[PDB]
Amino acid sequence: MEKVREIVREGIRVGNEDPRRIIHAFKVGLALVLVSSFYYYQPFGPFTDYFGINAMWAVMTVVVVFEFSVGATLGKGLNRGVATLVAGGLGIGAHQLARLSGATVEPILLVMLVFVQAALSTFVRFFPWVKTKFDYGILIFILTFALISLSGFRDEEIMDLAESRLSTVVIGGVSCILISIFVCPVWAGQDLHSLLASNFDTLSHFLQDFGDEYFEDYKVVEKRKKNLERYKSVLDSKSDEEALANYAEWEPPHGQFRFRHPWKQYVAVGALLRQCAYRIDALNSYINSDFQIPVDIKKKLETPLRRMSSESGNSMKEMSISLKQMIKSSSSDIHVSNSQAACKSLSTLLKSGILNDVEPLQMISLMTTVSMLIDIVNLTEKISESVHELASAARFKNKM
Amino acid sequence: MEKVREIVREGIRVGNEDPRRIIHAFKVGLALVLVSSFYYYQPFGPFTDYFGINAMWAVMTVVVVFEFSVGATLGKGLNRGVATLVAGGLGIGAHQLARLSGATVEPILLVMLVFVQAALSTFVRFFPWVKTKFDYGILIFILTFALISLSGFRDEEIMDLAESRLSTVVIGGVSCILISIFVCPVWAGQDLHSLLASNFDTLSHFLQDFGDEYFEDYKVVEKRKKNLERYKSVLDSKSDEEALANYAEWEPPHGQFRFRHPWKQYVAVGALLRQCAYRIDALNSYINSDFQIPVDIKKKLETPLRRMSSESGNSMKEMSISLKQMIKSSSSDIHVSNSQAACKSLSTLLKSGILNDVEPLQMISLMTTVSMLIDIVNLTEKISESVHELASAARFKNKM
Repeated sequence: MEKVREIVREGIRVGNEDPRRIIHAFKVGLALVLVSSFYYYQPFGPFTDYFGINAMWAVMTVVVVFEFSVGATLGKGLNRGVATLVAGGLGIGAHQLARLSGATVEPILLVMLVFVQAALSTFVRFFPWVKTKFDYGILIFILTFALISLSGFRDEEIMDLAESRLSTVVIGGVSCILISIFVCPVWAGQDLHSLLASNFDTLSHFLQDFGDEYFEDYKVVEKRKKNLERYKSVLDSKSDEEALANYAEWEPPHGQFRFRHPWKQYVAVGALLRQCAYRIDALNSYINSDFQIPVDIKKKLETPLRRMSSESGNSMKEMSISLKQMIKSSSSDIHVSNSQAACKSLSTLLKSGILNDVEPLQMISLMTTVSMLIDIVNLTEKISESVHELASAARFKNKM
Repeated sequence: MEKVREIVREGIRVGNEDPRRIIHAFKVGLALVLVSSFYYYQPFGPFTDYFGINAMWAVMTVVVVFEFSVGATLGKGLNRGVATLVAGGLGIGAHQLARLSGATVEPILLVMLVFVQAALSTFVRFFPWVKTKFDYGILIFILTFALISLSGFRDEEIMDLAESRLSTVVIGGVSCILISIFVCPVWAGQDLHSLLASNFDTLSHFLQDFGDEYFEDYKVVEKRKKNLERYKSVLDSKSDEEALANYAEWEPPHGQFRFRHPWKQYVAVGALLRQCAYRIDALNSYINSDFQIPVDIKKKLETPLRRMSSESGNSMKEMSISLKQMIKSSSSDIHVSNSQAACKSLSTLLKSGILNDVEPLQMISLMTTVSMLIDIVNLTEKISESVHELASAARFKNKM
């Protein structure tokens, strides 16, 4: 009974985290009901249905194809469709060849052919291109060829078997795609934009909180987590962006995403973000570290460091907005220009020999922190140029 | 014809990179031949085979289940088996209920039941636990329940259909597992140990080459790549280690890996490595950067930095050996003790005010580099303690 409480609480938090999960749970059931009802009531034409398993293969197609996003289901559906078509052609051809062979040398030749093409296809599944894009395609290639060949079906129930398999795959896939596109879409493109916006948000949060924390029982652990996990979720989000990009390259042009949309460049912006997160990780590890300088030595450099940190944080916040709501903004320009001014003023302040009363070890720590903030400022300028150009050249809402 | 050259060259390099890929390509074909031949020649008992599709489902099971590793195929096979068993029980029960309902209210109740359980299962597929371990299990749960229910099969061909599906899944899965275990195994545990060893190797390479490069037309780009990509492959290897760990938790106890083996701790060691790679990334970005100090200011600190870098590099090399060949070694202890001695001597050298003739900006760059090397030394000590304990407490070849 205790596990009932635990599991229903995990269910509650999963549902509250993203309600589109609940609507997708209903969409799967709607697809199953739709296909099954299509095959029960023969709507306009009762197919030949010589085998009696059409409903089986259609329900299995719908269950395996229907994924969360729209690009995911469209990719799986298109892979399954094309692979079934090609493997059906080769299955009919190979079976005609083996029937031309003889009557007893027929299973030997069929088994040899299945062995050859399954070996070649399993080896091709290791290539980088085919793996990143069309791995399910090669899987269904092997599946359908081995279906049409290695199944103990007669020589005249093959032209009908492949045709029925293709028809059923087409119907299940089309049902899946139409429901997933027209009911309550979950586009992978929007999810990528929103993931990048969330990452920008967490980095800006850390930068402001750091600017205020560098110069200062269970609440301590609360603050420590608020510093750690917030950025630590950016470092572990490369596979997620690389997945959403792949899923996004399949979708059709919906509202504000034209035909040719540069997803590779958005993954590049994500990589630049992750570089900023490397540097921020080093900064945090310098916050938590044991060896702590007295406060006044940091207070003598407080002003430029605080200005640099806060300005880069605000610039990342504005990039977050301009990536989420897809509205072309240009305030990051001002927020990065003032950052450059702060870095220059810090250089001129260091030229004054103010650091001639400090132990060399404290000099190591202090100079490391200054160098970190300078690096994050420059990287923020790079990301701002990248996003500004990527939006200007992609026709966002330039109206401001 | 040009694409023929290109594709056969990619095939050659993929084969030469890892020949176990070729042997696995042959293993898939051997599994298909084995199962098909088992179903053609009825070996000891010709099953009832009331539907005529047993060979289809067995070949499809083998094609979908058989993966590269041994843990991968064992996981997919066990998930498919258990999910088919449970969903078969529920399918028979639900169908008995719906037959008890009536004769015309039967399809309505069956469709409602399929909708309910497909919705609940699709929602459960989003949990973190079920997603990381048993997602294919829930997929086959939905598949088999919808097979037994939504297929237009009569009321008495259901007790036989589920039984035949379970039998066929069992035979295909057992064939896959036995071939994958007894022919030429590809253990995911060994692949994880070897991946960690490769990562350690690349980091040691960078540390030595950096120790020699910090103090110095197309060969320049060669050296630049040799610095960049070597460590840049460590940053992008979190999903791979996290995959091989999951695959490794399924395998049975083979030669030197006992029953309870701590894979979570090895993924933790991988994470520590990736922290060292963050710091190394900052170091490399300081190498390539435009603002370059004259050489003599670095030469005045050459000795301790060179000693620290080379000692930590050798220590990482010995950890690589002790992780690859699974032999318990303790030379990293000496190689980290001398590192601590170098760091202490560097502190005493800095206490001498030797840095009183240098511009503060050059001070920023120099002190940042010194702080980086100190951080990597300490992190190497942490990883060495972790691996030394993880090996001592797991009974490696302590004989040295």
